[PDB]
Amino acid sequence: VGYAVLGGAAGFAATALGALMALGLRAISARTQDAMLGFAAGMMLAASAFSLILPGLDAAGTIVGPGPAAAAVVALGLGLGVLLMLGLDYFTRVNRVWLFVLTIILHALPEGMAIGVSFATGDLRIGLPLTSAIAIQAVPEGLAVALALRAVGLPIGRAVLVAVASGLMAPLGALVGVGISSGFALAYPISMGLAAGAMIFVVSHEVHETTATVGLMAGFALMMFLDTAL
Repeated sequence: VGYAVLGGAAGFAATALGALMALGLRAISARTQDAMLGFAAGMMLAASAFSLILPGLDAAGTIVGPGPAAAAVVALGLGLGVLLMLGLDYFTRVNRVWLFVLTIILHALPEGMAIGVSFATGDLRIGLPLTSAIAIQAVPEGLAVALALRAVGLPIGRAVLVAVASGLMAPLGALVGVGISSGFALAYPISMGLAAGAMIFVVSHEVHETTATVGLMAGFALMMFLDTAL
């Protein structure tokens, strides 16, 4: 649980840094924003593929067996996660700003949850790549969040403040992750699949298409590297 708390803290720190760069930038081009959001989306997609689905398939493979029951566990967890983020996306001037904040929070939930779930078995080979990747994507997402809050009408100070506070969803999401992943033996792969599907829904809601494609591939590739090296 401690390593997951440190991971969520790294998420909030990265989001805070990216948010603080907006104090100096104030505004950015559409190509830069699309490239950053595509980069983060690719990092999150490949993070769902290689850092959540597959390690959960291995864990359920050692808990249940090599048969299709493990893939059934992970897959059902994934469907439950997609259904969860779908329900959250359905059931939910200054009001528009609040809606933007809510969208940011629901975006940042499955990533903290991904950290906490990934640090359930204590394996650094599972948690470290996903956590580091979530910080690396969290910097441009903090920047884009602050700049987007400034473009809608908030001063750059208020926007950076709301962005830094939006980074607090990663630690809370991590506590939820270790909460749902440490109940029983099957809770770990089910939670891996759940976080994977939740993040796939979020990035599906987050995906000048050429530039965004350059970022998407650029950090899908980055991400495969992080999973291979760590």
